[PDB]
This record gives sequence, C-alpha cells and structure tokens, in this order.
Amino acid sequence: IDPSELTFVQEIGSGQFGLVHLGYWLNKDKVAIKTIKEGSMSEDDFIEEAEVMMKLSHPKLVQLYGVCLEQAPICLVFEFMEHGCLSDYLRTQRGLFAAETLLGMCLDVCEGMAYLEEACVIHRDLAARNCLVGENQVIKVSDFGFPVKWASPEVFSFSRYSSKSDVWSFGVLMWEVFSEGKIPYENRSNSEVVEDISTGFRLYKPRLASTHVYQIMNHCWKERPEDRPAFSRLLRQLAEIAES
Ligand SMILES: NS(=O)(=O)c1cccc(Nc2ncc3ccc4sc(-c5ccccc5)cc4c3n2)c1
Repeated sequence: IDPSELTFVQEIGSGQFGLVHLGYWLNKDKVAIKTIKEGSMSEDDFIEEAEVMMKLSHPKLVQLYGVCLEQAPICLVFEFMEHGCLSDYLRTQRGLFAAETLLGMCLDVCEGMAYLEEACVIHRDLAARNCLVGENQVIKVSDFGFPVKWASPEVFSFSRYSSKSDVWSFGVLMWEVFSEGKIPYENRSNSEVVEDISTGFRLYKPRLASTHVYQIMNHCWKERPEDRPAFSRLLRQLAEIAES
C-alpha cells in the first residue's frame, strides 16, 4: 500500500472510473498509476476488487506494486508495460509481423486466461485493448480484476458470462491478432452481428492465419458453450500448432 511515494509524469486514461498515468515509484520503478474519479466507485467495490487482483499471480498477468487509498483520492499501482495495448501495437506495427510472432502473442494471452479460468475468475472483457505488450514483446492480460462484437451468444441473450464466453472472446482476440489490429465486423451494426452470427457466419480467416489456426478460432466460436474448448485445452492445441 502506497502513500505518495509516487511521481505522476503524464496520463493515458478516460471515462469516469479514473485516469491512468505514467509515473514512478520511489524515483525508480516505472509504473502505471490508475486513479479513480471521486464517487466513481463505491469504496467497498474498489477495496474488494483490488484485493482480488493482488491475490492473482501469473507471468502473463500484469502485476501490481500496491494501492493508494489514504483518501487522496485512490489509485491502483501497476508495473509499466512499455508497449501499450496489444490493440494499438498490432495496428502501428502492422506489416512487420511474422505469423510465428502473432501466434506467440495468442499463446501468451491463452496462458494468462488458462490461469484465470482455473482460478474461477471471469474476465468478461477479453479484447486486444485490454492486453498489454511489454518491452519484450510478451503479452500479459489486464483489466482482469455493450461490446457485442466480442460477446458469445449466451452473452448477447442477456449476460450469461462464464469461462466459455471468455473463450469466444479469445477467438475474436485471436482474429484481431492475425488481422494485425483490424476491427471485427467493422461495417456491421449490433443487430447485423447478432443476425450474421446466429446464422453461423464467423469472421473471415486473416491472411496471416493458417488453415490450422483458423480451425481453432472456429472452435472458440462454437455456438454452444459446452462445445468450446477450455483455455487449458486451447493452450495445448495452439502450442502444438506453433510447433509448425
Ligand atoms: N493503453 S495506453 O493507455 O495507450 C498505454 C500506453 C503506454 C503504456 C501503457 N502501459 C500500461 N501498463 C500497465 C497497466 C495496468 C492497468 C491499466 S488500466 C489502463 C487504461 C484504462 C482505461 C483506459 C486507458 C488505459 C492502462 C493500464 C496499464 N498500461 C498503457
């Protein structure tokens, strides 16, 4: 728990929930400071949600240095991911990726998700914007503690989230990866997506997506949650593909 051993350098956030800043802890460690707008969250919402994030530990899950809540206002202190959101990285880096690199990114996220799944945590918003790239190229899952383009059917039809809905979400995240940051169903209204999806239509195979990686992406989009593989299973399937 941090008092103010923090140094705010510049920001990067938006929307009531707080701002995010680039900062330093102890004039040393580069960190990402997420503050929360006053009255933008019940104090017990922040308290219990924060202690949940600190109870999670995995190499493909962004880490926390501590929290600030002595009342001035309130902020969560994360390690700094040098390359921002996977969404943004894929976009500006587009055309410079090798299929192998993109597949490695998916494996990174699947690993983090496999951990969250096993720890019975649902991520309800798994997308490229919520993934972070480090000054390694390593991908870590974030924001782990409507967007119908990432929602599975049982979620369209009023919010039945689970670890299997995250898988569907992962399938779309995989599409965003191999398409190098493209927008899924860009020229389609929510209605159209739900209609096209309810007819068995799925996002096309990006060119960088091999016929084998696109089979996997379609298992994630199986209409029935029980038919979708669990992250623990996707990990080994993606792993075997990466091997050729
Ligand atoms: N995605 S960004 O803000 O352009 C950015 C740029 C450069 C570096 C970072 N690295 C970093 N490292 C650890 C983090 C750990 C938690 C959060 S929450 C958040 C956010 C929330 C709501 C709107 C916009 C941003 C960014 C980060 C975060 N971000 C992020």
